[PDB]
Amino acid sequence: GSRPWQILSQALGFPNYDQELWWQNTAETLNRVLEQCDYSVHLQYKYLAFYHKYILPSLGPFRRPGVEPEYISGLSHGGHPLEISVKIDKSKTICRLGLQAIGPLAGTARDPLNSFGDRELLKNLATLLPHVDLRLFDHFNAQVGLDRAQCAVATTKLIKESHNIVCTSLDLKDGEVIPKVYFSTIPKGLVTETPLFDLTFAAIEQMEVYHKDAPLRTALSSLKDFLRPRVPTDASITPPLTGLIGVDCIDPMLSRLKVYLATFRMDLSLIRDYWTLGGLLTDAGTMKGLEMVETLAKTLRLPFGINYAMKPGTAELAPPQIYFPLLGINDGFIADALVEFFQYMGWEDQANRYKDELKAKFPNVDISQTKNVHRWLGVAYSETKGPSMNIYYDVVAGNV
Amino acid sequence: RPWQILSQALGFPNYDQELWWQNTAETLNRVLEQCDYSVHLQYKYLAFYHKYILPSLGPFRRPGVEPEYISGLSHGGHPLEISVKIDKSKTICRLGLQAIGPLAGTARDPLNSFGDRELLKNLATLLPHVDLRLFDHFNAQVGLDRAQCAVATTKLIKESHNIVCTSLDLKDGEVIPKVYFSTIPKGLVTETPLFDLTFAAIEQMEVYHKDAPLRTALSSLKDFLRPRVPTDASITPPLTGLIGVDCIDPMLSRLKVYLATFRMDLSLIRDYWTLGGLLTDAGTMKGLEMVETLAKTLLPFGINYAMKPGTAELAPPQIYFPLLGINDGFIADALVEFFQYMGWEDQANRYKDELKAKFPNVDISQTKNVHRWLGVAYSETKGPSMNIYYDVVAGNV
Amino acid sequence: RPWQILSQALGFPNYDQELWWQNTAETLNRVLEQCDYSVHLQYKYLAFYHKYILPSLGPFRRPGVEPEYISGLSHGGHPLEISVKIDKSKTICRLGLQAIGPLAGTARDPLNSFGDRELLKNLATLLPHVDLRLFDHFNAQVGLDRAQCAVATTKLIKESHNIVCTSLDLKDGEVIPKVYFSTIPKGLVTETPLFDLTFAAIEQMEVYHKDAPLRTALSSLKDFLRPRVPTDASITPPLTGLIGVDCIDPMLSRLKVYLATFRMDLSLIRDYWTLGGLLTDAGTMKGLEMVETLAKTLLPFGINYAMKPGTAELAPPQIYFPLLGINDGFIADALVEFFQYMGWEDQANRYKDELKAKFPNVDISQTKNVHRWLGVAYSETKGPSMNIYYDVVAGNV
Amino acid sequence: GSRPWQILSQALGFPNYDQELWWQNTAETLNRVLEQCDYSVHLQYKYLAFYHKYILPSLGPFRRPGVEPEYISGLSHGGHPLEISVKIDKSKTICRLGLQAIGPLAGTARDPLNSFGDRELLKNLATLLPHVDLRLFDHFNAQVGLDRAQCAVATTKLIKESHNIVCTSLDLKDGEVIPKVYFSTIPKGLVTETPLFDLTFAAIEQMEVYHKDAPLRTALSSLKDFLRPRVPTDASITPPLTGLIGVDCIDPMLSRLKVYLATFRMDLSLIRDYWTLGGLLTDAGTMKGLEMVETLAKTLRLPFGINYAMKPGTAELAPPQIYFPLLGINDGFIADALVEFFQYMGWEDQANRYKDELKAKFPNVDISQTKNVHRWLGVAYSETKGPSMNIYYDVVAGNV
Ligand SMILES: O=c1c(-c2ccc(O)cc2)coc2cc(O)cc(O)c12
Ligand SMILES: O=c1c(-c2ccc(O)cc2)coc2cc(O)cc(O)c12
Ligand SMILES: CC(C)=CCSP(=O)(O)OP(=O)(O)O
Ligand SMILES: CC(C)=CCSP(=O)(O)OP(=O)(O)O
Ligand SMILES: CC(C)=CCSP(=O)(O)OP(=O)(O)O
Ligand SMILES: CC(C)=CCSP(=O)(O)OP(=O)(O)O
Repeated sequence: GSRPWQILSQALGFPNYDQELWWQNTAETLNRVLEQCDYSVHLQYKYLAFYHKYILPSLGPFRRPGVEPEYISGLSHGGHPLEISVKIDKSKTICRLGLQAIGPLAGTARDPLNSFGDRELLKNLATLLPHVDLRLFDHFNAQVGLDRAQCAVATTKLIKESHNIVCTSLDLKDGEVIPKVYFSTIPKGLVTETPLFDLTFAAIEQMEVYHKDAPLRTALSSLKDFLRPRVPTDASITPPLTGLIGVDCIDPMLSRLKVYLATFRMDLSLIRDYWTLGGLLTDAGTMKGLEMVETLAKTLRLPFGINYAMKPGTAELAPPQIYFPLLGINDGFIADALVEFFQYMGWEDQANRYKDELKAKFPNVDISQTKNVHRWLGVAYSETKGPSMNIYYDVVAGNV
Repeated sequence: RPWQILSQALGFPNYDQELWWQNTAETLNRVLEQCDYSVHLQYKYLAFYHKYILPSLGPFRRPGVEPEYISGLSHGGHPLEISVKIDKSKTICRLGLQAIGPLAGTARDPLNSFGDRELLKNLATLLPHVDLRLFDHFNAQVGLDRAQCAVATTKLIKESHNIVCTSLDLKDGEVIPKVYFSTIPKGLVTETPLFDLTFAAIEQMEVYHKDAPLRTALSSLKDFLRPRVPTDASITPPLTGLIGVDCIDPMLSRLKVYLATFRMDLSLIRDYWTLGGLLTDAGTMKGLEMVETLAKTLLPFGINYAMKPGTAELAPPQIYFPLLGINDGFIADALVEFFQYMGWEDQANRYKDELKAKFPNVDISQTKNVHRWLGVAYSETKGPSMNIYYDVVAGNV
Repeated sequence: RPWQILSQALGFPNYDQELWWQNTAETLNRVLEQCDYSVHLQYKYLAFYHKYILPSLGPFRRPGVEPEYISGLSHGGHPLEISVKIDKSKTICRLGLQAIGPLAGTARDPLNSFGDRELLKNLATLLPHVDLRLFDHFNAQVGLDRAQCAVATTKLIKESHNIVCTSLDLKDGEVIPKVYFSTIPKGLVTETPLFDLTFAAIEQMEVYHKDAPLRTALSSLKDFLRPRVPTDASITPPLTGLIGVDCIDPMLSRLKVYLATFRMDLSLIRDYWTLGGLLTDAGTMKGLEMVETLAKTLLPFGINYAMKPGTAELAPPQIYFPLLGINDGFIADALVEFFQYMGWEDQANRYKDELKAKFPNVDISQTKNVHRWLGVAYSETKGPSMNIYYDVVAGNV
Repeated sequence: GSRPWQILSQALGFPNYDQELWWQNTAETLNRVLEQCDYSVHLQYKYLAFYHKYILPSLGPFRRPGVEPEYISGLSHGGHPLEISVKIDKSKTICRLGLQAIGPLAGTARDPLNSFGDRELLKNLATLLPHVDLRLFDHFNAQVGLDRAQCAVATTKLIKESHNIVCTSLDLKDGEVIPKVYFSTIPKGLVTETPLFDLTFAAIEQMEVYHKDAPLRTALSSLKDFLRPRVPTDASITPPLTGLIGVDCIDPMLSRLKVYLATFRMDLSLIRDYWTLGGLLTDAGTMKGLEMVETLAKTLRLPFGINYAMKPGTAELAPPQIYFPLLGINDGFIADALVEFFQYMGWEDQANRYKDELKAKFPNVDISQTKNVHRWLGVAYSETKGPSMNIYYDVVAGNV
């Protein structure tokens, strides 16, 4: 074999069998994705070599028949802590990895919520890459992380696939790796009996960048005003709820702060509410995006996601990105739906390639028979940037 | 003896680790013996030191092997001190170190930003009561990105290329970690006043927002400190140079603000000790007499103001006197005197022979590096205590 | 207690290591206590077990986690046994294991060819008197390449996918390693007779070429064995199934040739014990009485013929009786009787209560897996001894 | 930078600073060598990725001003345990790595002769590559390796750069890695007070393959007859001497057994003696090779090497390969000499490229000013194969 994923297997081997299995169920797909997004051969090697060295050991054991890990991830259908996404727009497609870095004691008494692995991987990325910044990670780990006794209590109140506090994504963009993290607010909520809204914004308002950026303060103030009468005021875990805080692991003054809502109910009137922030936003751009999202929902179990991204130095809220949950829906149907949507958008080249490229991404499964390979679809509209489509795959479900 | 047994049972992953052991483990075991730790605790702490501390210490600086990272914790550049905390009843052993990352002091890690947290992570899975939330809070507020670390290394001596240090109290039968964060790099690189960036980091703590007594304590301390430390960006000691916390539940953790200064005379002892005349009670004045006597009987001076959630009132600080450059035999004789003055006759009688036995490779009458620091304190609750910091490597080479 | 102290001081790198400790360390500490090892040696051996053995043991097989490699050393597939060597004066503790490589039992390492030597390498830098030359000699003569290992796995049960095993004697205050190499895989894959490949490997040893007495001993043994083991390639027990050496200076090392057989009756005990009537002295006959009595009082049977450089004459072998399937309480009562017969009254009186205390989680009256083997020997020099092999995991779950 | 050596630095980083330094002083050169030998981009990645993972940690500390390792190698001028060679013939050029795998206690009381590192690396290569075989390694480690007390004595009788028992080469051929090892006989000789000839052949005659291969026995018998009256009969370490035994780490029945002589004296009458084995070989091929070697020596401190390679199933001895030592001779001169020799051989393409490619291999040093970059030149003639030129470089001396 002389494709990059094969050459790297040959050159590098595996320290253990779980890493081997992770490679044999993910790396071909990942190489295919990078080829399909028009990454040069040299970036295909860069990213696959990076994946081998940094990501495979972070993925822990490979859950399979007869071997049941101590730690079960909610990132995927089979309990594997891995997802692969593509972000599609007019001009280009970029690849992103999503995971949870599993510590060697994760899911046991010494580490019940897998509290250490993601920071360890980030520290290793910090000596690898000059632009990686840990300050926001550490701030939120301080504010929503829990001690061992509190993690043990959280595990009594959570199903096994939700024994987590954090997760990591890595954008493979511009020849670089750009890490981002998401912290769950649910375990602190449950353990402290504090409303999720309160502990989320209490955490955000202690950021150093919040204390010296009036615009971010103003934008956050606008978001709280929208969310306060929509999310619970009490301590309950009920929808819509503020379930994740996201940061970029870069200079705090440039990092996007994200507040992620989780909810089960969605219709056209809820879309509009979320997208326009209950009529706060009315410009042409906003309204053009709304139409797009509506059209997507017509064309097409996990909660929906609504993610409000805010950047220091911007006072006004933008529309959120909306996450459609696709678990349990047929992957052939979804592919047909995505083609239709791409036609609607005028992205005729994406439309013509989507199906073929999908089958080629997952050559060991019949896509037309699966319902768990497409797991999420995010849709976004931007200023100074256009419309975007994020497609999240359960790469392992696409391989076994 | 336990240090020898563990060496036989465990060996060493590499030669630097072996040299570290050979230059410190015998001394540690002696200290632990002298302090009346049981044999099972001597094993406990020495096994712990082997597995967790040895790899954290980096290379062992020695003739012909100049490491990339040089520590200001000792005279030879070694990132280790062993200290004792003495009161009348008992003596407690403590380790002070800098956990050295494998790229420390090179362009990928100019200020050794990662090794202490790595060590602390291993402790959090070892020990049930270790809590990293205050670490992570202050690492967020005074940590720097790579480019900023690189700038700071151009404006600071080799021995000050650090942001954090770790201490481990070998108390009761537990390991109790604490950490200090240095404010200087961030202040240098941001050209922010140390006073402002210190108190900003603290005012953003979760516990500060939760606890009215802590807030009251800190406003008295800012009042006291504001006029005495610089208002602009410079490094003009006296200055707020470190922030210390305990790696415990944030609500129990002491918060420590350390001033560094190069001037101490009777006027300034009085001023630091009493918070400018704020504290006038007999307990305070008894501690002041102590400190005055100590200074009569005998690196910047240190003043450490410590506060706890729950308590609105400030207490006298701990004062640190550097001992570098002063004969170690004179120091011992002076401490015997001072111990006699306190009425700690048993500590007076054993101090000098037990010291010689800690450092059998050296002549304490001819050395000037072995006692590096002395800290002195008085609390209403616990009473008087004295902290003696040894350059264990200098006491073994 | 030392096993608890070391757990507190060291923790665990991973959960499998923790489960190994939790299922074996308490028992080990008990054995070491019962054998009158000092506390400092209990620490020595337990610290060693933590650092060197735990990572060598691989995953801990348990419900829902089926490892890729399954060991024939115990009933649950765990690659560990603890054994005692009892004589009248004293009792010695020994560990038996298979060091599991991280790809063991998969296509990149089908017969676990590498983990034991890796462990042995770590011991050679730990311990001054460890010598790997006989290891390397027999690993050269009976080891296999990847493709051959893969063929052997198609012709052998899961529990026999191994070429080597390691034992560690906790003797005096030292760790003394020995290893056994299995001849079956090479014989299966090469379709060579076990007898020929066994004696070929041995005749190529450096020490064999150097030492005329060893050569004399071995020709008597080949004479004895040639007619009793197969001449063609088959696996027809009785067969020369293992070669054992000590990891010491080749000139001191015992060379052991182990027969495995499924038939033992009074005729065959006599034949194996006396080397077909070759050994007729009173010492031999006294040992035979012992073995006959043992077998009256109470997996293949084992016969281990041991030879030393320097000695021309063969000695009676050690005979191994498997105990799998027999009540552990009956076994204890039978051993008490047999100990009384030997006049080891002190061992008779304490054997059963000390056993229950080794394995407090089990009822020995209801178990059949805990005693796995019994070995018995008699030497002119050292006298009678008995080796009892426990499935420590089975005694703890 | 988008060359493979740069991309891999970017993707992989370094676990420690010595590995970083090894990379910054070797990897560019190694990439250049692979490019120059017409290795595809995919093999350039395969080998550089292999080098990063397996070789960099094996190389120990990077000896440099202010940092003096405990273990000093004789493989190179600066004490670095690394060499890079090219084997040149009519049709092709292949790259080879030579090293000593340094253990973490090498050169101290627990490991005075660096006795463990090379086997550890080989075991890791054995799970990486299906064709790697450890049986011959283990045989010779058994026969010429020493216990710790014996290694400590050896170190009292050897200069610091000769505190070794073994070294490893890795041929980067046909898209694979083919390991070979060389065991020194000197430490066992010194410690046991045994003649080097005796302990060399005693070791060889105990090989399992020797016991079942009459041809190898016959060929060895012919070599002993040649060497017996030429090398010492006593225990002295004097020339010519049998100083290394070499094996290939492959199926024993296919591995070439090598006996390496070290000597300081060489002239045309000694060349002929070694090459023809004192007149044992007289065929046309032999005599044509002799002429080549003579011509090379005319065109042009370490000992010369003479390496007799024997394969199971061949009864007759072939001519040895002859190693010319080049340390201390000007590297510009050597380059001019090699061009002349290549012209003589009719290898006009090699002749025209040699100088330019050399400067391009070592872009941070002026080659015309150095005398330690070319360290050895081996010359060989074969049956079923032709003439060969092996050029060994002190890559670190070419970089600092
Ligand atoms: O996967 C989960 C689960 C979940 C629910 C049922 C399952 O069987 C497994 C996971 C719950 O909350 C989430 C919330 C999210 O934002 C994303 C998720 O993937 C999950
Ligand atoms: O490098 C050495 C040295 C040696 C001699 C003097 C030095 O300063 C360094 C190495 C001696 O024997 C060899 C013998 C060899 O076959 C190859 C070598 O590279 C060496
Ligand atoms: C954790 C989940 C399910 C979604 C967040 S992705 P995301 O952070 O990458 O959002 P972007 O597409 O980067 O804007
Ligand atoms: C010189 C340094 C790093 C710190 C002084 S704080 P300390 O912890 O050593 O003193 P206490 O333990 O709090 O008594
Ligand atoms: C069942 C196995 C692997 C070996 C029997 S040999 P042994 O070493 O355990 O017996 P001795 O120690 O030599 O008395
Ligand atoms: C160790 C030394 C100096 C030379 C031997 S190389 P070598 O084994 O690679 O010989 P080949 O060119 O492979 O035939």
